Amino acid sequence: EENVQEFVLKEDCELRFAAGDDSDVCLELVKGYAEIFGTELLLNKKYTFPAKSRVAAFTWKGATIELVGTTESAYVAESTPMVIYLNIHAAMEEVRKKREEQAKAKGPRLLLVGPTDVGKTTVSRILCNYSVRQGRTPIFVELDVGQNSVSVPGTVAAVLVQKTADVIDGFERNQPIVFNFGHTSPSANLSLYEALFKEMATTLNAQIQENDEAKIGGMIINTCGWVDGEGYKCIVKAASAFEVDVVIVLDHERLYSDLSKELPEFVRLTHVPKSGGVEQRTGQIRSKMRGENVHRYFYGTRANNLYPFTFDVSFDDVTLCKIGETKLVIMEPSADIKHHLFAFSRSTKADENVLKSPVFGFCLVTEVDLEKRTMSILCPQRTIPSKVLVFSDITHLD
Ligand SMILES: Nc1ncnc2c1ncn2[C@@H]1O[C@H](COP(=O)(O)OP(=O)(O)NP(=O)(O)O)[C@@H](O)[C@H]1O
Ligand SMILES: [Mg+2]
Repeated sequence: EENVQEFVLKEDCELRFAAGDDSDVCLELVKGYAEIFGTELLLNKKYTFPAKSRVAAFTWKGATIELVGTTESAYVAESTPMVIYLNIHAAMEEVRKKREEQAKAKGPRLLLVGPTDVGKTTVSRILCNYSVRQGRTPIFVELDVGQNSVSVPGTVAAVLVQKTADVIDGFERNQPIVFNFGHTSPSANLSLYEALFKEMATTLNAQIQENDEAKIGGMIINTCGWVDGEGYKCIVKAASAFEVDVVIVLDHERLYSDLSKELPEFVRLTHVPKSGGVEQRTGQIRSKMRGENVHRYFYGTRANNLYPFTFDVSFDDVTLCKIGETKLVIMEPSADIKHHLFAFSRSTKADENVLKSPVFGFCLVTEVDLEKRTMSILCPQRTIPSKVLVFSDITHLD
């Protein structure tokens, strides 16, 4: 945390680096202009990245960048797909302008698809940032229940993006619409997963009728990496449910070939390569990452800490329930709920409505005292926002 590496980037180059397993890396742009996944860097601002961060700082015009601290790897790459990503943004904006002159105008809807670790989340981040920098407010839709960049694992979620991502923390999640799926993969309950994203689409369609900026902002929709078997059919159903105009396939020629023959002819399908900077991650690291996501939901980040409450709740004061493949079941408080997330349902009653109701948020059950009929929960707020708690199979040791 003291030794220094200096890099000169020519136009259209990016510095790719990974922080050591053991320490922070601090990046500073010292000359020119640069961006990290679409967010512009401020000249001479010091950006501190935590252990194991994997980052690319790209420049359109040329830049000089300093890194302070131990890196596992740091090199300048001279060939990237960045112009491709920019041209996708450019095309979307063109569509917005055309529909604005025709008109309230509906923004383009883009579905990003492809297998795991082709940079789908990063590309969605770049596209959302570019939209924001264009003065638009797109809706980012997260359909990946495993690796979710909006809420905890086991959710389908959407958020109006009004500010570029923080280079370190990612997007500010200002009042997301969140549905509790309750599993880390769609395969655990396919019919529910489909019902949820269709409910999401319906909800969003009504929301944007009341908000013209969001309506023309359009949608950038991230799917999970499940592209084979039933995962393929989910992509097709998502494209239909969200009425997408554009499908971007990342690094999967077969999937691109299949969708070309299946999607309605009006849908523009674009195949794009993955960046050579994308890290291929193991199941083990993916699991640790879901864990860190849960931790972040309650405790926030090093930049912006959250201070969650720990208090006891009487089993007389709540109803516990679980979905599933369609039926709600009332759960009797038990030892087996310990370590599980529960969602605070927006439905006032534990009835048919829970299934299609969004949630206020989550709590984590840390202890269960069956004798006293109480549980200890970790919760974002001082009191529970709902008396209806919906089971999630996602567990976390805090
Ligand atoms: N051009 C790049 N240079 C360096 N690192 C990158 C680059 N693009 C992506 N990464 C990093 O590689 C990792 C994987 O990127 P990500 O966009 O999450 O892939 P993904 O396809 O969404 N993976 P998943 O959805 O979990 O199957 C993250 O740490 C990114 O920050
Ligand atoms: Mg992803």
